[PDB]
Amino acid sequence: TGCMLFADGSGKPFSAQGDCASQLPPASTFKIPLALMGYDSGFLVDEQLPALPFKAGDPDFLPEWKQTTTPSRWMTYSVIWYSQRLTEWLGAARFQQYVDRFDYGNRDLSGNPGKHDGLTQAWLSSSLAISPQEQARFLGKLVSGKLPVSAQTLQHTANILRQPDIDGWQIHGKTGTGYPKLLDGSLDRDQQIGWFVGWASKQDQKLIFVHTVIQKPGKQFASLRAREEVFAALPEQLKKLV
Amino acid sequence: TGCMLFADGSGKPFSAQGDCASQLPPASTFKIPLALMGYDSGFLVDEQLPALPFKAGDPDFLPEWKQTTTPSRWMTYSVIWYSQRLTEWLGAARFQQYVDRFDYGNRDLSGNPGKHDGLTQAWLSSSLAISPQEQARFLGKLVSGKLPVSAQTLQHTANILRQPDIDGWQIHGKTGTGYPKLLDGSLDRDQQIGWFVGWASKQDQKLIFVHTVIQKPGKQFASLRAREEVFAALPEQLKKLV
Repeated sequence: TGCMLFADGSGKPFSAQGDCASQLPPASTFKIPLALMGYDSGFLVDEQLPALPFKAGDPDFLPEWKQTTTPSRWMTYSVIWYSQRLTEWLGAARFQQYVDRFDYGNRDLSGNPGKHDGLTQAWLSSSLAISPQEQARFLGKLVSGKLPVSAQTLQHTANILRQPDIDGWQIHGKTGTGYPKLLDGSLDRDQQIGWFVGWASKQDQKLIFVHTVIQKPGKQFASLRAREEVFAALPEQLKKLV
Repeated sequence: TGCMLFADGSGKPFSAQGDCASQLPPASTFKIPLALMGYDSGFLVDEQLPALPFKAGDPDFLPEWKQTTTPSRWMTYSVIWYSQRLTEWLGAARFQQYVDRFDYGNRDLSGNPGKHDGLTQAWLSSSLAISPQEQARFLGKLVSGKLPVSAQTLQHTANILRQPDIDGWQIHGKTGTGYPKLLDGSLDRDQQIGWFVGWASKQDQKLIFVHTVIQKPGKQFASLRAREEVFAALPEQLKKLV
């Protein structure tokens, strides 16, 4: 149920291979719509600011989460507590308004059943789910100026999301790792979902790309195998585009 | 023993307070002339490349040194093994040519006595020493286009060395932590030296700054008290400049 999708500027797919229509947890790729919310509302200033400190009681699953994070470091080490700091500040009403206006996947931010912690846990392998097709559509709106955000919100989001170049092409992307909410795809499987979503630009020309890796955990991180495979197969799509 | 120096565009000091003329180990601030050597020669490609891996046998004093380092990560966590990778690649002859043409402090790259390891250990509290005055003079040449490097070498160096802004001004800076000689042959006085060197910029207008903190070691580094003090005392100098 893995997938490699390549879409144009508008977000229209032209090459989709595998399970490109099934909805999956967005995991840390939801940091893309969050970077826009954060810059549009004013929570996030730029790439360096705000530098929020780690507090006792914040999730410390990865050692790189244990220090002061900036929006640049947030994107890099997928610091979940920095995303919760942003959402708690926005409020559940604004969060939902943004997720609705962004038309983000299933738009379900109710979270886990019972405990109504949707505000800080919706993207964390629960209520929210996006299909690789929908992700490309979303990415296509932010790259086309279709989302209700400013140029500088798009530029700050781009900067913190920037990846190594390919010739004259500017790569912007984000990795994500999540598990399907119990059985919301094809029964209990305990399979990792790797995500490598983003776009590539070279003046006028732009190209969206979405890739998923479905695997049993072991030796390689699902999302790092996704990032690798995109960088392998990208130059041909760029060449095809020119 | 400590010092707070503010210089103009050319590198000419206009305010110097404390020991601004004594030569001190440059420590990790030598990563500024190294970023220029690396970009001029072609060892360093940009801010993302090369992403060199950590190898068994490389100094692992700080945990942040233990992974794959890029030139952006090199500057931030002061990764010394990434500087040695660059110098080993340049050769001692080119290294010396650059240190001479840059007129960097005492220009002594002989290293520790007996050991012969000047190539990878010269700036690491040994042979090499620069005075806060000389540092400002050097910084003034790179900011004025006086050094024999390209515009893009200066821009890549600026990018990896960037800091949070102040009211429209662009801050570029580097922290350093070293130790002086106690006179016993080549000893270590245990008077930890903190450094915060760099420049501020708003269109035509530029301003160099050099600061040292001399203190007995503690839980945290002397250089973080230097960076803090520069950001406190900089807006007045910028206001004075306008």
